[PDB]
Amino acid sequence: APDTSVSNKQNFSTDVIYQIFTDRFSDGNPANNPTGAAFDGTCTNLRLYCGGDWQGIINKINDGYLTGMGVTAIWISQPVENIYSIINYSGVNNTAYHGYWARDFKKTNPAYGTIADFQNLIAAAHAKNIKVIIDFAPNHTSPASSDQPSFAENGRLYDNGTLLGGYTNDTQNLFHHNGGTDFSTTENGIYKNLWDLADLNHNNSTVDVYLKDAIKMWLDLGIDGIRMDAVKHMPFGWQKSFMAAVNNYKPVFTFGEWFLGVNEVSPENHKFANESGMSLLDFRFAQKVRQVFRDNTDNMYGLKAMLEGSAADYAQVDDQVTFIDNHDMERFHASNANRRKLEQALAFTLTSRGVPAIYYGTEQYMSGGTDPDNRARIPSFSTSTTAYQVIQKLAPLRKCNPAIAYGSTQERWINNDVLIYERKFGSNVAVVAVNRNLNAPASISGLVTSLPQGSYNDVLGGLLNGNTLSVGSGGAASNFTLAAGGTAVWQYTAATATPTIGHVGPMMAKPGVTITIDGRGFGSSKGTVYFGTTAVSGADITSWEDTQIKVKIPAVAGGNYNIKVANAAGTASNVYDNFEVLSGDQVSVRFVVNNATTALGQNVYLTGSVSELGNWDPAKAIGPMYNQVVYQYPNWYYDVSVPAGKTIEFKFLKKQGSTVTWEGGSNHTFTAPSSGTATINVNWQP
Ligand SMILES: OC[C@H]1O[C@H](O[C@H]2[C@H](O)[C@@H](O)[C@@H](O)O[C@@H]2CO)[C@H](O)[C@@H](O)[C@@H]1O
Ligand SMILES: OC[C@H]1O[C@H](O[C@H]2[C@H](O)[C@@H](O)[C@@H](O)O[C@@H]2CO)[C@H](O)[C@@H](O)[C@@H]1O
Ligand SMILES: OC[C@H]1O[C@H](O[C@H]2[C@H](O)[C@@H](O)[C@@H](O)O[C@@H]2CO)[C@H](O)[C@@H](O)[C@@H]1O
Ligand SMILES: [Ca+2]
Ligand SMILES: [Ca+2]
Repeated sequence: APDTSVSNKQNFSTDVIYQIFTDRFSDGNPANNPTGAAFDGTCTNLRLYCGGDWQGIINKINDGYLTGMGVTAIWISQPVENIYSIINYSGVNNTAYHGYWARDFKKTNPAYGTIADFQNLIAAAHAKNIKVIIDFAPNHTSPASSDQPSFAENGRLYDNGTLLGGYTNDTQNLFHHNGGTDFSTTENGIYKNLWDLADLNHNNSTVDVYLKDAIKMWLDLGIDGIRMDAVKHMPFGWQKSFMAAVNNYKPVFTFGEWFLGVNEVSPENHKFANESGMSLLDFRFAQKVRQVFRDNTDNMYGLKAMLEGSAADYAQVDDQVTFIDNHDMERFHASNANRRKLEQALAFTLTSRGVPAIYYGTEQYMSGGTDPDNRARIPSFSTSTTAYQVIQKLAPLRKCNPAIAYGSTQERWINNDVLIYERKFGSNVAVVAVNRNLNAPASISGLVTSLPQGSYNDVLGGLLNGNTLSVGSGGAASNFTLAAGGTAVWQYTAATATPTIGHVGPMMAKPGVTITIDGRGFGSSKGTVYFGTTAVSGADITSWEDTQIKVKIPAVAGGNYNIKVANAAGTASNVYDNFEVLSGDQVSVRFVVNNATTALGQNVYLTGSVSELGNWDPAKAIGPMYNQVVYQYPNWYYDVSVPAGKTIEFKFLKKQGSTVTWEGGSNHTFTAPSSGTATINVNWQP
């Protein structure tokens, strides 16, 4: 199959994701609606169940609403079983309508539907070329009170109907009993509870194994992707070990939520995206898009900088999921605002690098403050709006113009209010002009592009006041006036003669796993795939087409590799980097070193004998380790993903900048568990 096929569970870059709050979309089956006090069929009370379900979704798929828009993937609420208690939060009654209050990850939330409902969901979707994504929220269970066990469901956790345990009398230590986080530090928000939610302890093997098993079911259920909740609140290492579980089994595109505020740029965030095994919701993109197009607290120069920066910061920028709003922010559209802004931001998003996500109702111009005001019921399924039409015209380009899906981004023209950018991939080009100024047109002269000589009609057909463009030789455009609030898309497509890799997934796996290589110009005859200098040909290459190749990772040493491909003629492609070859299956192991005192600005790190531990390369040591919560300085700790059942030699180090100090003595040693977790505790050797 081609890269664009619905069967591509590894690449979403050519897709357009439609984010749905199940409960708030469409009540296809009233029979499964909660009753009594948990229910409000008028959906006036935004904290109760309104009745939205899977059947409703299926109906919307079948009646052309989503397909009509050009949407090719839907992202739905966490489908596992939620607690049934109604929680009164100081007068206000609250239900688990959101799906974030898990009780059993092996069962469905019956308000949404049955396993059978879910299966039909996957079927209808698939039938219409739509991929399915779910929210998965393994950080916690539900709201608990350790000394008020009668509160809610005490954060109880079941394994397919079997009671594993509760928040009160947690002798098994399923949960954390460290208090509530003040979000003050990263360590702090990982090992404490989030508000009153029962924090799962991933270091407890039961918990560990349980979630790894739970996700496999859903995987087996046919899901196309995972959206991880609160990744900034779980252990990094655990999460990676979790990723390996998915990839080593049945890989699917996974992306996590790691909130960024305005003007926030976190290096922790980049590292996680680059090394975890998953990608993230592009908060940096969102925040900036809003500042520029919505709040007007930043200009084009600001957008441009986000674009160039993020391309540098993320090893796989094309894997970040962009959006203009979601369930955690106010709805982009403000009641009294010019709709053009929302239209422009959509256009921008749809034509920019990443995996675009559309918050349900956007195309309907829904307004609404923060939770739960941004979660109202979709008021109508009209395809007549301008936003509906914009998506309709643009979404499909991601499938037909790889410049949009995989191309680089380049600023061609810029001022405070205007932004002209080029997307390029192979023989494909896309040119987008945006004029944020809703009151002033702009004189555009000097625009130079990669488009072939000729005239180009606005892909939006002038819907947002775009115009035609005239490209002379040398790709220089002749002067034109860009309308106030103007938006235009111009493009050029053509066959790519040379093999060009546009994407790879998964990005981390053990040998023997099949990965997917997307792009163009691979030709029809099997060529060769290189992993570093290692050549792979013949049988291990399970499939080869012009746009997609499927190959098994060779049994090479755990490490980071560069991928490249050669066609049957020996022509090589561009390199795709940062691919991680796991040492084998992984386990999450907690390392603890005692009495590792440091000076200010000096941190302890971990290194060792496997690629998972950086192979003795200080520049690749794990850390800095933690020293507040679970263990107190001068005792440091850290949760790490390691090859399972392997005997590993390790050492700790103190780093300051790039200056390193090694632990004295001989290597510490240990053997990783075959499964579940473990805790190694040692003393720093001077
Ligand atoms: O001429 C090529 C030139 O085009 C763009 O420069 C624009 C500039 O952004 C506008 O603000 C205005 O000054 O017109 C210039 C064209 O004369 C590119 O931004 C620039 O890098 C490139 O050299
Ligand atoms: O919270 C982690 C913190 O640990 C390290 O600082 C030590 C410092 O070296 C000691 O002299 C002592 O005063 O306690 C500190 C930990 O609270 C790192 O130096 C620091 O950058 C890091 O954040
Ligand atoms: O370079 C690989 C080498 O790294 C580590 O050796 C350290 C040693 O432990 C330190 O005390 C200090 O002398 O720096 C050496 C770095 O060359 C591992 O201990 C060793 O096994 C490994 O081969
Ligand atoms: Ca229902
Ligand atoms: Ca946590």
